[PDB]
Amino acid sequence: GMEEDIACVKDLVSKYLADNERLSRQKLAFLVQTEPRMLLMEGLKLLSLCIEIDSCNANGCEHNSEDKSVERILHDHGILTPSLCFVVPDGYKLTGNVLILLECFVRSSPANFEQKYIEDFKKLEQLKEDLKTVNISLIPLIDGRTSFYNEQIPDWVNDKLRDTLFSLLRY
Ligand SMILES: [Mn+3]
Repeated sequence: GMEEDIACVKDLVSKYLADNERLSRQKLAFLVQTEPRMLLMEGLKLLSLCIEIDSCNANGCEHNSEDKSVERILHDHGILTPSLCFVVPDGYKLTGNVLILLECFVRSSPANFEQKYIEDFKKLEQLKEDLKTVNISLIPLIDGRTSFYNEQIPDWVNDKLRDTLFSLLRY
């Protein structure tokens, strides 16, 4: 029944998630949960993290695991500005005065995909003028996906996880 299906998925994630230190904390955050709302929340966060790592790899960006704001990313390179909107990008790369910001997401339906694409696009665009005041050029990348498939977990395990997560919506 449902309990054994959850236990099975936990065992599969334990065995088959990539053995990668960057995933360890979120792997545990999922595995320790008992309540359906928390299995959903942490299971989705695990999948998002996996996709972000892949997206950053594919786009030549650093994954922003320290949750640096754009202001902090600039500060790390000795560039001070107090005037930026608060943005914590999924990934980034700052090389000289060229700032690449990467936003990543998964949405299945066209309406939801479009809503999130617009949201992330506008968020990055709103940095552009203020970045110019400190001589920074912005390359804003949006990796919007419809798929949860990723290099950090086998697709068959991904399917089992998502199916179980779907079933948990009943609670
Ligand atoms: Mn984002």
